[PDB]
Amino acid sequence: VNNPKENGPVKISSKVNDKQVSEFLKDENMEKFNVKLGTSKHFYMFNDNKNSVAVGYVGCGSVADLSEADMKRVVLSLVTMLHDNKLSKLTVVFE
Amino acid sequence: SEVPQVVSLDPTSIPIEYNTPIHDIKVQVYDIKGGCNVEEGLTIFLVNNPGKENGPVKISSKVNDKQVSEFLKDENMEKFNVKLGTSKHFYMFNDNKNSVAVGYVGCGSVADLSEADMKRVVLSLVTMLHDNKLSKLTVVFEINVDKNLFRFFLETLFYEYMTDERFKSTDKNVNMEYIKHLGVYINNADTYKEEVEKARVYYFGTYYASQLIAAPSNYCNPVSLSNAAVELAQKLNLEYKILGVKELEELKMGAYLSVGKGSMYPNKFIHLTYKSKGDVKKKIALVGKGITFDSGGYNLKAAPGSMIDLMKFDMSGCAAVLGCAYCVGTLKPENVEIHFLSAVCENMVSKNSYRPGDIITASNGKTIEVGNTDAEGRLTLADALVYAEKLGVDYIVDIATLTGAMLYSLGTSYAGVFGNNEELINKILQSSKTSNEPVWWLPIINEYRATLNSKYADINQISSSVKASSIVASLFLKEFVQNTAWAHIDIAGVSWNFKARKPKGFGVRLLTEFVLND
Amino acid sequence: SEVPQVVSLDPTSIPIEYNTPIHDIKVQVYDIKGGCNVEEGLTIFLVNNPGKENGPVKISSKVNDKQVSEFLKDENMEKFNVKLGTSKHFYMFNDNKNSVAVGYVGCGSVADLSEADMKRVVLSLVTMLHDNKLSKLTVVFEINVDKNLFRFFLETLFYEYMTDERFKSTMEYIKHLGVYINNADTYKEEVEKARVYYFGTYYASQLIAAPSNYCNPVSLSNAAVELAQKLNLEYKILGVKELEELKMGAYLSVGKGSMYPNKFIHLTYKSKGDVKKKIALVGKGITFDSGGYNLKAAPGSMIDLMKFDMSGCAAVLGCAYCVGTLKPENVEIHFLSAVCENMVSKNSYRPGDIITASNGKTIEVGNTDAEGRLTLADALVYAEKLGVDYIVDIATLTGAMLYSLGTSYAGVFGNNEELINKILQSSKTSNEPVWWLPIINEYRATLNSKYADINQISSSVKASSIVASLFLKEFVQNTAWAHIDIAGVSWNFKARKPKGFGVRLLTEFVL
Amino acid sequence: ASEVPQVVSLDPTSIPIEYNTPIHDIKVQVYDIKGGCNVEEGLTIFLVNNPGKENGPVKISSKVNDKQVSEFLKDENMEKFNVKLGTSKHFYMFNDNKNSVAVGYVGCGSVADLSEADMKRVVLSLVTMLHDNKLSKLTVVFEINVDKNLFRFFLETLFYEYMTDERFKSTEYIKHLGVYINNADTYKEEVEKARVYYFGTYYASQLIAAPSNYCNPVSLSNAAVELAQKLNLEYKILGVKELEELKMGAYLSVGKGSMYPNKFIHLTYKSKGDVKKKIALVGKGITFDSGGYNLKAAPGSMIDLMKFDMSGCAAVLGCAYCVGTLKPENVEIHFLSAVCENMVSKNSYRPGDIITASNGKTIEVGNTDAEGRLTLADALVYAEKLGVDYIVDIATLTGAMLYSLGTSYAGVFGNNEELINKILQSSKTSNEPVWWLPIINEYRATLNSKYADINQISSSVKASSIVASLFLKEFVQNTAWAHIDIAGVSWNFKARKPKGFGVRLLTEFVLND
Ligand SMILES: CC(C)(C)OC(=O)N[C@H](C(=O)NO)c1ccc(-n2cccn2)cc1
Ligand SMILES: CC(C)(C)OC(=O)N[C@H](C(=O)NO)c1ccc(-n2cccn2)cc1
Ligand SMILES: CC(C)(C)OC(=O)N[C@H](C(=O)NO)c1ccc(-n2cccn2)cc1
Ligand SMILES: [Zn+2]
Ligand SMILES: [Zn+2]
Ligand SMILES: [Zn+2]
Ligand SMILES: [Zn+2]
Ligand SMILES: [Zn+2]
Ligand SMILES: [Zn+2]
Repeated sequence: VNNPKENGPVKISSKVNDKQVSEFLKDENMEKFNVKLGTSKHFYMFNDNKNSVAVGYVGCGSVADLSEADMKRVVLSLVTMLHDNKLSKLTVVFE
Repeated sequence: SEVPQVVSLDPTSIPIEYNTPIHDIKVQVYDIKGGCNVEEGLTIFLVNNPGKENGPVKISSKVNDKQVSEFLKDENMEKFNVKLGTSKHFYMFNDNKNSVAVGYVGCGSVADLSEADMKRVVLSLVTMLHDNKLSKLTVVFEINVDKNLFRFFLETLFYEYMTDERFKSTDKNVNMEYIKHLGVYINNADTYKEEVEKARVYYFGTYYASQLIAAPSNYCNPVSLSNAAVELAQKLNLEYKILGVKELEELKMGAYLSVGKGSMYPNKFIHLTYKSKGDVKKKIALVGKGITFDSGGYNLKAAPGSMIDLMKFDMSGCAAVLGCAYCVGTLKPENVEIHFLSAVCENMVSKNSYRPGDIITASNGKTIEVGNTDAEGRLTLADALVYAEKLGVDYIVDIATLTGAMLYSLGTSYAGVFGNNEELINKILQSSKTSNEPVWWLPIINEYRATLNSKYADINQISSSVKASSIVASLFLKEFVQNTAWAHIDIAGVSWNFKARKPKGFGVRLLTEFVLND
Repeated sequence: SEVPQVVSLDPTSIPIEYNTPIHDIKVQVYDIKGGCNVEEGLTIFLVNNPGKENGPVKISSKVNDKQVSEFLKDENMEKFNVKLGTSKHFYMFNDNKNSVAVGYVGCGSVADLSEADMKRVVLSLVTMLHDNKLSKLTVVFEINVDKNLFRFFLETLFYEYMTDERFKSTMEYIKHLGVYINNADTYKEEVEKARVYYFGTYYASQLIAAPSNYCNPVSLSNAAVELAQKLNLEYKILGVKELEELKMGAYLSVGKGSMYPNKFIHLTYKSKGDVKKKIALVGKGITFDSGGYNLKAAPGSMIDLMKFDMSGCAAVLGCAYCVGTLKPENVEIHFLSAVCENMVSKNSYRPGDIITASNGKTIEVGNTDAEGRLTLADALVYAEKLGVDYIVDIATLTGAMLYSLGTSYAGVFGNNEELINKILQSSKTSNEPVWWLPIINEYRATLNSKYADINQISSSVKASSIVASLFLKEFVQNTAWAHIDIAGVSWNFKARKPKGFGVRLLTEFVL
Repeated sequence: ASEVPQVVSLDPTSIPIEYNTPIHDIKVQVYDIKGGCNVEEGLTIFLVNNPGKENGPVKISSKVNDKQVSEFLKDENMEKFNVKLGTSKHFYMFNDNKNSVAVGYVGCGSVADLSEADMKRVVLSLVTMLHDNKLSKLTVVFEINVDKNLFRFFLETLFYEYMTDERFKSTEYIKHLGVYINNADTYKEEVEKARVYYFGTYYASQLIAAPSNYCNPVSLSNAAVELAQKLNLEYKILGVKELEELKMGAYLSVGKGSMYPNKFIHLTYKSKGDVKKKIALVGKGITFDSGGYNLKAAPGSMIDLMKFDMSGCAAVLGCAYCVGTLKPENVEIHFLSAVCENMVSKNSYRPGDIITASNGKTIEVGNTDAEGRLTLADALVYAEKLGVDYIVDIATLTGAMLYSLGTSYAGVFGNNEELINKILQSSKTSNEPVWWLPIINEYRATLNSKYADINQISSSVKASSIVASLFLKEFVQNTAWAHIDIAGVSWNFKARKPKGFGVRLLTEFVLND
C-alpha cells in the first residue's frame, strides 16, 4: 500500500472474501498505521473458518511510481517477516 | 548570565523539555493472581521458557475473558517461540464482541535476565509502540524479576519510548501519538508499586542529562549550561552558586581558566548544594567534566577517527551530575549533604587560547606543563577536585568522558572506575549493580607516575611514552586529592550510543543510587 | 563597503584591470579569396593533412607575393609535416625587397579539429608570440572551422596571450591581428563576441587568481558593485543586519569565524522588452576555505588553493559582464552570490552545531568544511523567492569531481530534464565541457538527522558530489534547478592559473 | 628432533641455549642483621630509606665490625646523601686489615613498604654497580622491611638483571652473595627457589630474544624436546601429517605460507603420586608475526619486535623447567603450544578465507594478523580433549593491552571466577602483576559471521582484547579456562629485552593449586 500524502495512513481498497479479516482491514483499524516506505505490521487472527491466519501490509511511500530502490526496500521488509515466521504460504496483494 | 552572540540568530538558551509525554502517563499496577482484563490498546505478555531454548510460548496468567483465554490456549501459542527479543501481534474479539490487540515479547530460555537482556526486551516492546496509535499499554509479567530490574524496566521503557524533537523544524513527526495509560500485571504487585514513581524520576534525570548532551554546542555553552543549572536548582529549591571569571581568578584556578581562554564564552563554575533536614552523616561532592565543545585546542582533533563532530558530549559528566541533582533534590534523601560541581568551559582555537608547552599554576599551587591542549579535561578537573576537597567532604567522585582509550579497554558498555580508596570503589560498584549501569574497576598503576615528571614544572599534563591514557590521566588527577576518599569514573566510551545515535545519560542513576544507598 | 584591516599594510581592494592589452589589438578579418598579403609582422599558416598522419605541409591559399609564393612552394614545404602542435618560422624577402617573417602551425591529420586540438594549436601559436617582439600577427586559416570554433580560437588565443601582472613588483603585445579565412563575412560578427567572452572569462580569472587577502567578502562585493556600475545592472548588497532579517542562519553560520562581515551580492539585468524567461544564477562565494574547525590539514587537502573557492561567484560575475555588454532581449537575470569566509576562530561555528535555514529547515553540521552547500542553501531559498523560471548554481563544492570527471569536464546535477539539456548544449556551443551526473535518491536516507530536520553530510556514502546535490535539492521547492560542480575544472594545475570556467557556458545559456 | 630447513648454508639450524649460567655459580649466604655486619671482601651495599622525610638524608643503623668502615658510615658523612628511590653512592677504601673494600647504599625512598616496581628500581641501581665492578663478593644489607615473597623477588630480579645474554655477541661475575636481614633463618629457604625461578624466567628470555631465523617452529620444538629430556618429562611433537588427522585447520592455515612446518608441542609432567588436579598450560607460539597479507606496515606496528610472538610458549616452557625441577606432587601438567610462522607467500592464507577447526567450527578470517587466536583455538580444543581440570593459556594476543593496562600489568580473562582468583593469587606471590578484565557477552554478536559459524575478528567493536577472549571462549565447551594477554608486558621496551613474563606466575599457580 501507498498514499499519494507523505507518511499517510494505510487504506485497503481490495475486497476480502472473509468477514473476520475484512473487519481487521477496516479503515479505522488500518488508519492507525502509516505508509512510510518500508514500514510494516502483521497480525495473527482467526478467519471465518476459525483457521489461523496472519495479515499485514508493507508501506510503499507517497510516490505512485516505485523505483528499483524503492521496491528493494519493500521486498526486504517482506523477507523479514518470512524469516521470522514459519509459514506454509505467502500472499501478496498489489495495491 | 547573558549569552554572547556573533549574529542575532545565535541561540541564547538551551531548549529544555520538562513536561514530557511520559509524565502524562497514568500508570496502574495490578496483582496477576487476580486475572488480566483486556479491553483497550495493546496487551503484551512477557514470556519465557526456562531450559528449552527457542521454546514454545505458554501463557500462564489467568485471563478474565473467555474468548481471549481460548485464543491464548497452548495449542494456539505453540507455533510461536520465546526467543529473546522475539515478538508477535494478535488481533481478536473479546467476550463483548469488541476488538482487542494482544501480543508477546520473547524473554529467552534463561530465568534470570541481565541488564543487556532486559534492554533487548524493552526495545522489542518499543517497536510495537512505534508506528501504532495506541491509547493504552498493558504489560503482563510472566517472568520473575526483582524490584531493581522492574524499576530498570520502566526507566528503559520511558527513555526509549521518548523522542527528542526539540530541534525538529519541518521534519517533526505527524504520527507522534503517545499512550496515556500504562497497566502492569505482576506477582506480589504491592512490593513493586513503590518502584513506579522512582522509575519516573530516574527516567527524567537520565533524559534531562540526555537533553543537555544532545543539545549542540551553539545552544549548549558554558553560560547557557550554567543558566540551566540555576533554573533547575530554583525548581528544586537547592542552594546554588555560579562562579564567574573574576571569582575564579581570586581562587587561583589557573588550570581551569587556561583551558577556556580561547572561548568567546566566559568560564562558569557550577555549584549546587543539597542539604537534608536532619543530622548530616555523609557529605558528598559530585564533580562532572563540563566541556561544552572539545575542538582539541591547538592540538586540534584533525586525525582520522577523532570524531570531532561528536565532541558536544564532552559535558556528559556535568550532565550526569546535574541529572543526579534532579533525582536527589526530588527524592530528598536524609542524613546526606551533596555538592554538585562542574567547571564548565569551551576548548577552542583562538589567538587567546593556551598553547602546547604552556606552564600553568593550579589553585593548590602545583605548576603543570601542558603537553597537549586536547587533554584539557584533567586540567579542569584538577582545579575542581581542589575546590571539592576545600568543602571538607567525605567522598569526592568525578565523572567524565576523559580518555578515548576507554573504547579499547572496556568498550561501549562498561564504564571504568578509578580511585584512591578501596571502600569508595566498592560503593560505586555496588551502586552500579543496583542502578544497572555497568562499571568495571581499573587499576591506578603507580609505576607510570614517573612519566608525569616534568623537567621544569612540578608535573606533566600527559605522558610522552605510556599509551595507557586512562591510567595516566587518573594518576594526574590523584595528585590533586591530598587527604580525601576519591573515585573517578571514565564514561568516555559508554556516554554516546553510536548505534542509536543518541546519548545514554549514563551515570545519573549510578550516582543517585550511590547517594541514596549511602 | 569599507574593508576591515589588521595592519595598515593590509589591502583594501581587489586590483582589477579592465582595459587590457588584448582590447588594444585591432582585429581585421579578410576573405581568403583574393590572396594573402604578408610583408608586415609575423605570418602564420594553419595547415593540416587529411588522411596522412605526419604528412607533408601543403599551402593551399593563393599568396599575393612572388617571392613568398616561390618560397612557399610545395617542393620546399614537403620536408615539413602537419603533426599537431608543430610550428616553424621562415625568413625571406618580399615583392618590395623587404624582409618578412612567415611560418606555420600543424593542425594534424584530422579534417575536423576538436576543441582540445584547437586549444593545442593556440598554445603553439602563442608560444611564437611570447619570445618575439611583433607588432602584427597574421593567421591564415587553411583548415575548416565553423563560427563557434572560430570564436573559440580567438577567445582561447586572447586568454592565453594575456598575462596577469597585478601582483608583480620585481611587455610588448601585438597591436594588430589579421585573419585570413574563407567566408570571412560570416565570421566577422564572432570577433567582438570573442572579445567580450574573453574578458568575461579573464575578469573571473583575475578575481579567482586574486589571493584571499586581496579578495575578501567586503572587497569582492565592492568589486561587484563597481562592475554593476560600469554596466547598468540594478544592485543591492545585503549586510549582516538584512541577512538576520531574512533569517539566513545557514549562510551566516559559515561566516561567524571571519573578520569580514558576510556580503550577499545581488545584480540584476532586465531587458527593455516583454520578459520571457527569468533566470537566477547562483555562485558559491567563499573567498577562502580554511575548512573551519574541520581544518584542511589532511594530505591532499590543498589548502593553499582554497582562494579559488569563489570560482562560482567569479563565473557568475563574468557572465554578468557578457550579458550586460551584449544586452540580450526577453530575459531577466539575477546574479546571486552568498559571499563569506570560512575561518578558525573563537567565534567560528562548530561540528555538531544545529543551524536554521531561511526556509525553516534545521541543519546538523557534521563537517565545517562542507560550508559551500550551507551557503548555497540560503542562496537557493533567496533565489526561489524571486519567482524565477530557472535556477542554476555553479560551485567548487566537492573534490570528488577529480575522481569522477577529472580536470576537463564539469559535472551537472538537477531536478529538471529540460534545464539539464539546455546546459549540455550550452556546454557544446560554449566549448566548456560538461557531463550529466545522476541525483541518486537512494542515498537520500543518509541525510536523515536524529535531531535536526536534515544532515549536512553523509557518514557512509562516499559519492560526495551526489550527496551534496541531494542536500541542495532540499532547498528548491518547486522550480527548475541545475547544479554545476566545477571543483575539478576551475583551476588549471599545469598552467598554475584559473580557467575562469563557467562564464561562456552560462552566457551561452542566457543567449 | 627434526631437521631444520635452510635457504642458505649460513642459516642457523638450532637455538643457542645457555643452561649453566654464572648465577648458578654464586654462593649465597644469609645472615641475621641483629648480629652486626662484617666488611671484608667485595662490595657492601646498604638498603636504606627515610619514612616521612621524602628525599631524606641517609642514615646507617647497623653496627659494622670494622673501624675504618664505621667512620665512613657515621651520620655526619652519610647525611650528605639522600634516600631518593634509585639513588646510589659507593666508595673504595681500606678496611682494618688494609684490604680494599667498596661500601655504599641504594635509596629506597620515604615509603616503608616497597612495591614490586619499586624493588625493581632498587635492583637496577644495584646491578649498575655490579656491571662496573670486578668484585668477588657482593653484600646487601636490608635496613628496610620486606616479606618472604618480596625477598625472593629481590633475588630473582637480581639474578635475572645481573645476567647478560651474549649468545650472538662476538666480532667478571661475583662468586659470593651475602645478605644481612632480620629473621634470616626464615628467608633462607627462599634462596634456592629464587635460583630456579630465575632460570625459568631467563630460559624463556633466551627463547624470546632469539631471532626468528634462529628460533623457528622446528628449532623451537627441538629445544622443547631437549628440555624435556634433561628434566625427564614425557614429550610429543606432532607434525603436519598428525595435525591433518586431528583436523586442526585453524592452526594449519596460519603456517601455510611458511617454509617451516608446523610443530605442536606436548610436554607432560606427572607426579609420582596419585594424580589429583590435571592442568593444561597453553602458550601462543608464533616464531615470527609479519601479519600475513594483512602485513604489519602501519606506523607503530613494531614488526621488528614480532620475534617475541612466541612469548607465551616460552613462558610455558619456562614453567616446565621450574615444575620439572621442583617436582610437585599430586599433579599432572600438560605443556602445550601450537608453533608456526605467519609469513607472506603464494601458499599463505588469505583475508576472507573460511577455515575449519578441530571441533568442527568454521571460521571466517577477516585479518591474517589475528593469527594467534586461530592457533590457540585448535590448541584449546586439543587441551580439553585431554580431560583436564584447568586450562590456562598465555599469549601476546592484542596490542590494545598497551592502551588498557600498559606495559606493567598483564590482562586476565576467563569463564570461571575461581580459576581467575587463583591466577590473581598467583600474581601476588609471584610478583608478576595481573589485572582481571571482563568478558562482555554483549559484544559476542559482533562475531556472528554471515557465511561461517563465527567471525575471527570484529569489524566495529574496538574492544579487541575482549573480542578475542569471546573468540577463544567458543573453543572451550565445559572446562574451567583462563586467558592471560601479555602483549603489553612481554617486552621491556626501555631495557631493550624480554621479561620472560608468566613463568613465575604459572609456576606459583601449579605449586599453590
Ligand atoms: C591525552 C590524550 C591525547 C592521550 O588523549 C586524548 O586527548 N583524549 C581525547 C580528549 O580530548 N580527552 O579530553 C579524547 C577523549 C575522548 C574521546 N572519545 C571518543 C569517543 C569517545 N570518547 C576521544 C578523544
Ligand atoms: C565534506 C566532503 C568530504 C563531502 O566534501 C568536501 O570536503 N569538499 C571540500 C570543501 O571544502 N567543500 O566546501 C572540497 C575538497 C576538495 C576540493 N577540491 C580539491 C581540488 C579541487 N577542489 C573542493 C572542495
Ligand atoms: C585489532 C587486531 C586484531 C587487528 O590486532 C590485534 O588486536 N592484535 C595484533 C595481533 O593480533 N597480532 O598477532 C597485535 C598484537 C600485539 C601487538 N603488539 C605490539 C606490541 C606489543 N604487542 C600488536 C598487534
Ligand atoms: Zn580534549
Ligand atoms: Zn575533552
Ligand atoms: Zn570547504
Ligand atoms: Zn568550499
Ligand atoms: Zn598478528
Ligand atoms: Zn601474533
